[PDB]
Amino acid sequence: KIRLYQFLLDLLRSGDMKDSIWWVDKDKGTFQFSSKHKEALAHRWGIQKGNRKKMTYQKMARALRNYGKTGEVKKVKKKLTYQFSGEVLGR
DNA sequence: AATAAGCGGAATGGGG
DNA sequence: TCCCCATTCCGCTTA
Repeated sequence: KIRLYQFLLDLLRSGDMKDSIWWVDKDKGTFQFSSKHKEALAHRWGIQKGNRKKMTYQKMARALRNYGKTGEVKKVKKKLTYQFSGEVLGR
């Protein structure tokens, strides 16, 4: 099954939910969620995963925080903004 | 206060 | 057995 970070990178590459997520500095791998439209993207993640409950942005961000130690995605000190690792972007 | 983002410990669930 | 990769629940903190 797809991993969360790859789901997000795939969306940014396809442009399919441009009102929910976007690059801030694509060369650096920084991206940002929409305050008003992030829940539709969270819903899509949960449905893709076949999870029992409806996915929320809060639960999705709880999973995102677990990448901080291994490095795939780190939180940036800007509202709703994160950064992929060079390894993730190169692969 | 109302609203929202940010945090993470802990329990629970996936699929090996 | 026991790690993978989350999901779900809950309470607190910061803006």
